[PDB]
Amino acid sequence: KATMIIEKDFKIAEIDKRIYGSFIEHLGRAVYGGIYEPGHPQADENGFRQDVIELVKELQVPIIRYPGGNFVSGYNWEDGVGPKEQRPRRLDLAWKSVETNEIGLNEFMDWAKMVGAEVNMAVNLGTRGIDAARNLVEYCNHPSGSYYSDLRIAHGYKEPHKIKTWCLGNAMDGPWQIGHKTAVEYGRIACEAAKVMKWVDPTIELVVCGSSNRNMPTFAEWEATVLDHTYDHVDYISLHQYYGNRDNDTANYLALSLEMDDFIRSVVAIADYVKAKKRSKKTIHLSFDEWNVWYHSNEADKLIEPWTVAPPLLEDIYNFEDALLVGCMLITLMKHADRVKIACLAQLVNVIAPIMTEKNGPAWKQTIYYPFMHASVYGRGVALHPVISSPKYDSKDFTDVPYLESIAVYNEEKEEVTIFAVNRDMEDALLLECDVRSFEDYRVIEHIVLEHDNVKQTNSAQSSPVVPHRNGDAQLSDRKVSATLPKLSWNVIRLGK
Amino acid sequence: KATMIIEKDFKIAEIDKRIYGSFIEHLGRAVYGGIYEPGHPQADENGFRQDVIELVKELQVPIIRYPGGNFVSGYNWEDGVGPKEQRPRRLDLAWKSVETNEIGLNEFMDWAKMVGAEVNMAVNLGTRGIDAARNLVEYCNHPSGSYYSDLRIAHGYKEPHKIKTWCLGNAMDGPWQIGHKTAVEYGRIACEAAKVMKWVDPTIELVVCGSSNRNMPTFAEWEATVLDHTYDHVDYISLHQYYGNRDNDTANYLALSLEMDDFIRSVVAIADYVKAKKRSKKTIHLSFDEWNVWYHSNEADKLIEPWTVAPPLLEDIYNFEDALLVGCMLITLMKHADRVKIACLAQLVNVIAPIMTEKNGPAWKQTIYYPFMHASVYGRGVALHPVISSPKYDSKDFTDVPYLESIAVYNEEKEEVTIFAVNRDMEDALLLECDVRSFEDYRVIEHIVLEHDNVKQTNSAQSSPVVPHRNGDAQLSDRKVSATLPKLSWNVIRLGK
Amino acid sequence: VGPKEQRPRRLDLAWKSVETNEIGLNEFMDWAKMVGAEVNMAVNLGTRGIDAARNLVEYCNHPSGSYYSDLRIAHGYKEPHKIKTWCLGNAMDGPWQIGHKTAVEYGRIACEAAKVMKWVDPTIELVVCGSSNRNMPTFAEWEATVLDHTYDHVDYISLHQYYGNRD
Ligand SMILES: *[C@H]1O[C@@H](CO)[C@H](O)[C@H]1O
Ligand SMILES: *[C@H]1O[C@@H](CO)[C@H](O)[C@H]1O
Repeated sequence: KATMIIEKDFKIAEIDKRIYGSFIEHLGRAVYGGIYEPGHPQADENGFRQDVIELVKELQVPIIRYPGGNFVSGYNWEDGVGPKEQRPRRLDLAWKSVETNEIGLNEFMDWAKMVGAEVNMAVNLGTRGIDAARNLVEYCNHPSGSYYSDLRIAHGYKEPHKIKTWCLGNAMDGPWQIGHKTAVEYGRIACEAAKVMKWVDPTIELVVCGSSNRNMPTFAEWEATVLDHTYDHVDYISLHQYYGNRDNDTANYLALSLEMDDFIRSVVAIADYVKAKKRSKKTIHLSFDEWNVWYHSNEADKLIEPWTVAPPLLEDIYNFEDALLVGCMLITLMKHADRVKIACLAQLVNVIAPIMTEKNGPAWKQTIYYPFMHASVYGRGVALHPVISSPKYDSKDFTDVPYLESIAVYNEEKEEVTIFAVNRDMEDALLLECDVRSFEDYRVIEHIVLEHDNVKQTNSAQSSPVVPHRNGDAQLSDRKVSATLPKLSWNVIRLGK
Repeated sequence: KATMIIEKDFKIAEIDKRIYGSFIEHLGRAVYGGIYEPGHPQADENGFRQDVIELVKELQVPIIRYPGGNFVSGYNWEDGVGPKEQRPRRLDLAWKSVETNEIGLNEFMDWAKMVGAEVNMAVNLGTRGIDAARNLVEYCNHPSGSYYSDLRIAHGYKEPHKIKTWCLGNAMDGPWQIGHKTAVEYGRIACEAAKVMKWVDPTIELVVCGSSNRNMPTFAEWEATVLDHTYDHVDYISLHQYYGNRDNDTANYLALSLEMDDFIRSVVAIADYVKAKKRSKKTIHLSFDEWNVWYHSNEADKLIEPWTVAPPLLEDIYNFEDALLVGCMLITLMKHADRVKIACLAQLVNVIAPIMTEKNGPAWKQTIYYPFMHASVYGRGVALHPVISSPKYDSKDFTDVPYLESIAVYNEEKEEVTIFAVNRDMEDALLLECDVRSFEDYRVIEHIVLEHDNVKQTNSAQSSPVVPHRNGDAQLSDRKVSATLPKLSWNVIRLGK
Repeated sequence: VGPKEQRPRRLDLAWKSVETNEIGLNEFMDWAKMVGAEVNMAVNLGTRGIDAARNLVEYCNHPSGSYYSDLRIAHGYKEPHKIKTWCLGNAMDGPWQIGHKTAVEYGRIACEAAKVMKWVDPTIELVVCGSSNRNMPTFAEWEATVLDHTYDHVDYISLHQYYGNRD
């Protein structure tokens, strides 16, 4: 048995819909053969895959980070704009590919508009710096009457793109990054970039790069230093996290969101430390601008030859347990709606992706597609504080892991309450009881469940054995939702009226 | 009108009783004329005033920091032990007084035993260092069989004092401190002291010094550096805060507890930053080991001549508004019961104190005595998460100041719920309604009120216009407590069964 | 040193033992004479420093005519021990050492100790401490910094290694 109190007045915060963002890099088949495939029978007039467009629209992704990622740290934005015959072929040193620049930022904006997403644009602070940062912002955002704004118009884009939210580089804390910088070097260049970008267009927001990963030897130290350098000029700091089940330990794998919860709290604490050191009245929030499962494809990648166009990199095929873990991360992001304002599922298409495509073939939904869709579609509203009493278990790296991972989100305007919940129990159902006196005249609309008996089962172009059903047994009597959560299930219990 | 949900399952944490601690320094008449006055009509056989002893027991202070404070940073502990004839007279540079050392550590422990309080002993890291630190821990804590343990025995204390919780110096971030140290310098010596101390006795816990003040130019930077140097060897970091109403603005003055809230949150975030930076599993908590109102006596102290014995320093005479703020500070401590585990009202007797004495005369209770007693006696148990909805106001330095400052503390063993509440409103009563559905069969026991028309009214040896009364109108009906909180009142609503 | 009655019992924090001090430096030299070995005497730079370092070199090596040399004589050792080779502390790069010091801190105090020691007796030679262990996170960095601080005043740097067959 597990209990929960769903009280309307115990609120975490309004959820920023941008926690349901995603990310496309110039990496592998994410662009070329992903969003864009001129050959394809389902391609539109500009070469965009309509099938992929529809699949992204159904996710309701409000914001997509572009164009990187490790890619941007060696990229010249001018190489992807203007007449295609003048666009150079470049060696992408990030992923050891030849980049044709057949797609550049203006074509990507056109695509984003098709899927109804705004673009979280990144500037190169690896091989480039402040001049290119300001010039890119002018090119994108200044209406007209200057060289770069008039350039965008000459390139066929009369109206400014008016990009709101920019990333100051990609994580350059690692020795594998193009133009790696120590935290003082980065904080200094980010500061000066942030300044000029904001002087070109003061309506923008800036995300400074956190650590590329929580295991980095400079983790936490990085963020503190970077923020100490940038605090007054920026709006968010980012964090990044990928998970994997490399030692076949399902119970331990599903517990990993407890680490994510702590990682978030840590980065929040750094921001609040620096806030206090500067005596600033401004609070800096988090952009969790890379998160996913990523591991399945590590060995296949090692054999890709350098200097191909659009190599099949990072193409993980997700299973059912991966979907439960993604569900637990989504609940974790919602749990921190007060401080996490942007997040990006890395990445959106082909590359560690909820959507996979085949050349001249179908686009299909991975297992992780479902819990992401559910969170994005039914998780707009106010994240409520979970007061859970749940049984617990110990695993290799965690103790007191709840079997129940859960949160409710109340949308006042639709008059709905959705309860997201994962049963981590590998053997037994969990009987959830939720106390909803705070909500008068509500009923159960439906109870959706994603469950499969085999945690390693994948989806594919030809069959999808791992798909939600609507036969969850949740019922509401005398101010209490009772619901059976099957073992290893993701559950979406929706309430209305 | 204000509301409040008193929900038993929404808990902050168990309250550590040491948040009701205090502090006595070799300062002013805190010791000589305070705890200790030979030939006072109420002096016991060791010279300790019995009236003072009863007043402290009534407060139920569990722990008392000693002997400093700024005094410890220039103090040799050996000067206050052994036969009085061999104890030298010293220039105390901290308070420009002659310290005869007629009281030292063994006599203080004798007094501490009388009031039922453990002692939070501080070691000098101003003029002294790691050798003195180990020798004092040995002298106090090691049974026998070494020079310093046998020395204690010989001085007449056969059993070890067995002091649990030590302070690694006093705050030395200030230019006014004896033996001021930079955060690096202090961090390194605190680190090496903590080590040899814990090697003498691994049962101890250590408090590293935070900033002497939130307004210090090195605030926050200090804590992060100090913790970077000491994390693995220490258990708590301290914070210090005093408040004053020098511009006669009551509305702003009562809101100062919102600042203490932010300060606690800041220091917690710094501890959690350094934890993450070190990848430690240990959480560091806070010792709020100086807090109080302090300002009334600033001008009188300027006229005191250097190099007297036991000059009448820091002898603030508190008023009623001062008690309301102290009440707000106490509620703020409870609100942070999850991370603030020790706290020390600075100071206990004569010196910025809830208890005042006169030579050969009476001992009396300042206004601030009452909210502290109420908080200590009735605030044992679990602090519950306040879910309040209060009207609010703006002052000089704060926005959206709740008229209602309140928290409930649940004592499951006594089956009681205590609601502490201040109404900061200077004109209007506040009608509090408390939802108490999760406490079935609970009744109002009593409603204590401390109120006075004149905020500037003080108590004195001769009369106490400012005392609690029990004419509060709190009543249970239909699972809800309704209570009228008068303008500018401290209220304790006690429920049970 | 001196009459056993006035020698105190101490908590040795290194090995968590009570050290009665029934043996100290003059008795050890007595034993060293029996086995025909000279003594490589180490000075405390953990809890102590340059004043103790000079006073111990004087006590051991200066003939007579000063407080510490006459004190040795009075303790019953008329001729100086004439110790040639001293250790400037013990390895303090470790978090487990009493009075751990960073390479800079150790370097600076070793430097000033080496000076006053050699001024008492220029015939001595000094060993500055290297890393307590090859696996220390500050290995090599430590030695370079320590030597940068002490090169001109010292003669040797130490190294320490233990082996085991635990697998
Ligand atoms: C996070 O990992 C890769 C793929 O998502 C990006 O290049 C990066 O910064
Ligand atoms: C805090 O303020 C004074 C008096 O309480 C002490 O000496 C100190 O460290």
